[PDB]
Amino acid sequence: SPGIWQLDCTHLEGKVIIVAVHVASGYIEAEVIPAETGQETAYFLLKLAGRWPVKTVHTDNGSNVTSTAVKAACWWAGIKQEFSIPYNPQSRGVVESMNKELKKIIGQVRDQAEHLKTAVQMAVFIHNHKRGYSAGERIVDIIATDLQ
Amino acid sequence: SPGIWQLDCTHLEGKVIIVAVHVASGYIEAEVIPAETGQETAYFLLKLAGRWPVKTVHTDNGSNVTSTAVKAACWWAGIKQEVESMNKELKKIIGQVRDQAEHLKTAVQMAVFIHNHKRKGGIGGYSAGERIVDIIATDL
Ligand SMILES: CC(C)CN(C[C@@H](O)[C@H](Cc1cc(F)cc(F)c1)NC(=O)O[C@H]1[C@H]2CO[C@H]3OC[C@@H]1[C@H]3C2)S(=O)(=O)c1ccc2nc(NC3CC3)sc2c1
Repeated sequence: SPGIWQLDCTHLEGKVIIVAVHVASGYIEAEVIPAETGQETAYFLLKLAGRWPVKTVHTDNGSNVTSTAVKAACWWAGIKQEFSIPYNPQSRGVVESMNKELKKIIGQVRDQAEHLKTAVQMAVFIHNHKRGYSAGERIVDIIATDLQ
Repeated sequence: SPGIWQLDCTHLEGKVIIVAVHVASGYIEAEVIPAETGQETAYFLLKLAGRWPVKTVHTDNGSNVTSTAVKAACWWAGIKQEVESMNKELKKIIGQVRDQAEHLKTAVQMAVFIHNHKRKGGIGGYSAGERIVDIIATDL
């Protein structure tokens, strides 16, 4: 489906790095966050939905994901929270693979930037616009096709 | 065109709000930023290129958009460098939601959500977010 996403967090350099993955296209949206708090996770979710059609988000059952803010955000935007990744191994592998590959790219360009923040955005660019087609191409196709 | 955008920055409540408008579709991207440094403009553009196909970016002559930081940015990404109305439409929607939000920040991600998605009252019935997908998808 075109509106299914997976919000998880992978740590690096003693930093948090939030990671949202369009499951259908594999397109990724990532950003270094101060800490795995609820408001930070919610801001990220509010923005992703304000840019893409977000209808369901598969979270991990953590404290940040069950935060009152994340609930308010999922309600105000119409996002259906589903703590499924912790109990579905088929969905677990997806978040696992994307996080490690994103981690690989983040290292390949880490020396090209002093801060991790910039390094991850450079890594996101690489992942989405590189490859059939690239991830950023698949998601626009997925969405526009559904728009029939 | 499918890759043409326009970067400018606006101030509200004494805070900076960077803004990027896909010209064909009217799709918006905004964020409260710390200050108009040009190093920030470069960061904002970098992730923007990471998610959307950014081919050219039409800016003004300000010091932030002309920084060498920005030039290195467009060079690593492939961007070719070169609006107030859209800026005031957001100021309006943000005024409608600011009283409902605790921080301008969230109020701008909320007013953005509305514009790109819950603003379908125009020719064709699509939202700005539906249009950019239409535009980019067609190019393919
Ligand atoms: C259940 C919540 C309502 C609890 N609170 C809000 C916080 O949870 C979120 C945290 C957050 C930060 C992010 F960075 C991103 C997020 F997604 C969320 N802040 C927020 O503004 O969220 C808002 C809007 C933005 O996200 C959606 O979720 C909630 C709504 C909704 C749109 S609150 O502190 O108790 C509170 C704050 C102001 C306010 N004004 C009032 N006005 C009347 C005169 C009384 S009542 C009232 C209560």
